[PDB]
Amino acid sequence: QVQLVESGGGLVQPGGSLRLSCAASGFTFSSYWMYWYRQAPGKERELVSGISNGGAGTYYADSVKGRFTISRDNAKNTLYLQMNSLKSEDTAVYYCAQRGSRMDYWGKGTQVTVSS
Ligand SMILES: [Cl-]
Repeated sequence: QVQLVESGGGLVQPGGSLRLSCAASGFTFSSYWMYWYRQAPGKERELVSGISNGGAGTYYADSVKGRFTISRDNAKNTLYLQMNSLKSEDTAVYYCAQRGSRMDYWGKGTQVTVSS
């Protein structure tokens, strides 16, 4: 069975950093683009970042460019999101996802709270 498990969330002050990890299981990880999404309870789901099969291509929401960096380890089957220069607006549940090559797969999410 496919499973995605996010970790690395927490409570930090504006300007601080976190690193999210997404431990993937139960599929051929390196055959897929992998993604981070987020949702703040008041708001709609938003794509945060994506990374190509082997990592040469990346995509970022304009609002996270220069702050967040997506990367992956195709042997450890782990996706990462380095989050620097955190802002209040970044407070959200963060979810990793595989969106196929037609099934979608989602983790249960990790809470990031940016607050003084
Ligand atoms: Cl928290």
